[PDB]
Amino acid sequence: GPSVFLFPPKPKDTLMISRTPEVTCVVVDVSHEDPEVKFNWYVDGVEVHNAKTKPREEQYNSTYRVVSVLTVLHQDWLNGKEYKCKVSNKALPAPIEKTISKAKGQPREPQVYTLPPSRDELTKNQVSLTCLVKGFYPSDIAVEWESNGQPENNYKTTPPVLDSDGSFFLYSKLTVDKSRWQQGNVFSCSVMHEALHNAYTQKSLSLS
Amino acid sequence: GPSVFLFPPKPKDTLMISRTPEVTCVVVDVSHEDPEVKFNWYVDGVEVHNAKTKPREEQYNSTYRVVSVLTVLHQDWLNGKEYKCKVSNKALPAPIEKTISKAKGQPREPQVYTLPPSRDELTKNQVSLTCLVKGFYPSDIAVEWESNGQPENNYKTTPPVLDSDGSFFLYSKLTVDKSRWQQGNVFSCSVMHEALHNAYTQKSLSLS
Ligand SMILES: *[C@@H]1O[C@H](CO[C@@H]2O[C@@H](C)[C@@H](O)[C@@H](O)[C@@H]2O)[C@@H](O[C@@H]2O[C@H](CO)[C@@H](O[C@@H]3O[C@H](CO[C@H]4O[C@H](CO)[C@@H](O)[C@H](O)[C@@H]4O[C@@H]4O[C@H](CO)[C@@H](O)[C@H](O)[C@H]4NC(C)=O)[C@@H](O)[C@H](O[C@H]4O[C@H](CO)[C@@H](O)[C@H](O)[C@@H]4O[C@@H]4O[C@H](CO)[C@@H](O)[C@H](O)[C@H]4NC(C)=O)[C@@H]3O)[C@H](O)[C@H]2NC(C)=O)[C@H](O)[C@H]1NC(C)=O
Ligand SMILES: *[C@@H]1O[C@H](CO[C@@H]2O[C@@H](C)[C@@H](O)[C@@H](O)[C@@H]2O)[C@@H](O[C@@H]2O[C@H](CO)[C@@H](O[C@@H]3O[C@H](CO[C@H]4O[C@H](CO)[C@@H](O)[C@H](O)[C@@H]4O[C@@H]4O[C@H](CO)[C@@H](O)[C@H](O)[C@H]4NC(C)=O)[C@@H](O)[C@H](O[C@H]4O[C@H](CO)[C@@H](O)[C@H](O)[C@@H]4O[C@@H]4O[C@H](CO)[C@@H](O)[C@H](O)[C@H]4NC(C)=O)[C@@H]3O)[C@H](O)[C@H]2NC(C)=O)[C@H](O)[C@H]1NC(C)=O
Repeated sequence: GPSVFLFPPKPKDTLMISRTPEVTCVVVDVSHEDPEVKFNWYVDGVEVHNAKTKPREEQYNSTYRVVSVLTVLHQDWLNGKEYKCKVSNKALPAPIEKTISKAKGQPREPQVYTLPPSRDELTKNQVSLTCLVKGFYPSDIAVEWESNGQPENNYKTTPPVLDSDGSFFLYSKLTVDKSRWQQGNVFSCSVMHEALHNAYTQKSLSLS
Repeated sequence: GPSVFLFPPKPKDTLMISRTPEVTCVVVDVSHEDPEVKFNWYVDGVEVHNAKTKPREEQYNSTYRVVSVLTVLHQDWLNGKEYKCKVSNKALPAPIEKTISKAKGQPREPQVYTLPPSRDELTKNQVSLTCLVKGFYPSDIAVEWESNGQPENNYKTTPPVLDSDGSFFLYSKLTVDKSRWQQGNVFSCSVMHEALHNAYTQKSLSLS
C-alpha cells in the first residue's frame, strides 16, 4: 500500500518571524483503484483545519503522489508541540499516523568567533575566513556569510560536531579573493539558533 | 545469513613506516546452528595465506562475530592494491565477497594553517586554538595536537568536508586553559597525509 513521509520546517524558517515554517506530509504509492486520500492534522492532539492539500499528481510509475502542507506558528514549533499527520486511504485497514516535533534537549547558546586568515595563507590569491560557532545545543542551526548585507556564496560549513562537554560546535569557511580582504572589505558570519537572543547574532571580520 | 564488513587500515598506520596497517574482515550474524566460517583473502586477485582469523566470539545477542585480519604492506596499500575478503558459511548459498582499496583520485597536498583564539574569546577562562587543513585529497588523514612533545587532551576534529574544488578541508579545535595560552606556551598541530612530504608536517601556534 501507500507510504507516508512527514517533513519538518527548516531551522531558518522557524527562527525568522517573516518566514513561514511548514510541515509537509507526503503520500506516495497511492493506487488508481483506491486514489482517494484524506488528511487529518493535529497539534498536541488537537485537530487543526488550516492545512492546504494540493490535488494528487501523476508519477511516471503509475501511482499517485499527494501532499498536504500545514503552516505552523513559529512559537508552537519552538515550544515543542507535536505535529501529527494521519492520512486515510481505502487500501489501508487502518489510517497511517506519523508525528514530528523539534529535537529535544536543554538549549545552549552558541558562542561565535570570527578568525582571519593565517599570515601563511596571505601568499595565496584566495584566503579563508573562519567562523567558529561553539557551545550550542540542539544541533539544529543556520550559519551564513554576507558582505554589504548581501550573501557571500563561496563558503562551506562543517557538520555539527559533538564536543567534550556535550554541546556542539562547527566551523564555517568563506573563501574570498585576497584582494577583497586587502581592500578592507568587511565580512559577516550570521548565525541563527533557537538559544540565541532573538534567535540571531552576527560577528564581523575585516583586515586589521 | 551473516553479513560481512571489510575495513581499511587506519591512515596513521599506513602513513608511518614503523606502524603496521591491517585490513579487517568481520563477519557478524553467524548462527550457533551452523557456526563455521572460512576466509579466503586476495590482493590484486592473487590469494594470500598470511591472514589471521580470530576465534569466534558470542555476542550479547546470541550470534557469533568472527574476525580475520590481514597485514598489508605500506607501499601496496598506498599504490592502490585491491584487497578482497571472501567469506564462506553453510548458511550462505555462496560466499560473500567484499573488496577494498584506498580511495581513488589524484592526491593533493594539505595546506595547514594555525589560527589563534579570537580576541572576543579572551573573556572565557578557556580558549580555542584552531588548526585549518585544506585542499587535501584522499580524505584519509590524521590530525593531532601537542605541546612540548606531549599530546593534548581536550581537542576535537571535524570530519573532512568536500570543498567546492573537489578537495577536502577540516578544522581541529584544541581547547586550553587561557593561562596556558597567555603564559606563552607553544602548541603544535601535526598532520599526516599521503601527499605530504614524508607524509607529515606540523605547524605551531603561540602568543607573541
Ligand atoms: C513512484 O514514484 C514516486 C515519485 O518519485 C519518482 O518519480 C519519478 C520521476 C522517478 O524520479 C522515481 O524516482 C520515482 O518514481 C516515488 O515516491 C518516492 O518514494 C520513496 C519511498 O519509496 C521516498 O523515499 C523517501 O525519501 C525521503 C526523503 O525525501 C526527500 O528527499 C528526497 C531526495 O533525497 C526527495 O526526492 C523527496 O521529494 C524529499 O524531498 C524533500 O521533500 C520535502 C517536502 O516537500 C521538502 O520540504 C524537502 O526540502 C525535500 N528535501 C530534499 C529535496 O531532499 C527519506 O526521508 C525516506 O527515508 C526514510 O524511509 C526509508 C524507507 O523507504 C528508510 O529506508 C530510511 O531509513 C528513512 O526511514 C526513516 O528513518 C529515519 C531515521 O532512521 C526515521 O526518523 C524515519 O521515521 C524513518 N521513516 C520511514 C521508515 O519511512 C525515503 O527514502 C521518496 O521521497 C518519494 N519521492 C517523492 C518525490 O515523493 C515512489 O517510490 C514510486 N513508487 C514505486 C516505484 O513503487
Ligand atoms: C548482534 O550484535 C552484533 C555486534 O554489535 C554489538 O552487539 C552488542 C555488543 C551491542 O551492545 C551493540 O551495541 C554492538 O554493536 C551486531 O553486529 C553489528 O552489525 C551491524 C549491522 O547490523 C554493523 O553495522 C555496520 O557498521 C559499519 C561500521 O562498523 C564500524 O563502526 C561501528 C560504529 O560506527 C563499530 O562499532 C564497528 O565495530 C565498526 O567499527 C570499526 O571496526 C573496524 C574493524 O575492527 C576498525 O578498523 C575501525 O576502527 C572501527 N571503527 C570505529 C568507529 O571504531 C558500517 O559501515 C555499516 O554500514 C554499512 O552497511 C549498511 C547496510 O548494512 C549501509 O547502510 C552502509 O552504507 C554500509 O553499507 C556499505 O556501504 C558501502 C558504500 O557506502 C558499500 O561499499 C558496502 O558494500 C555497503 N554494504 C551493504 C551491506 O550495503 C553498518 O552500519 C556493526 O558494525 C556490527 N557491530 C560490530 C561491533 O561488529 C549484529 O548486527 C547483531 N545481530 C543482530 C541480528 O541484531
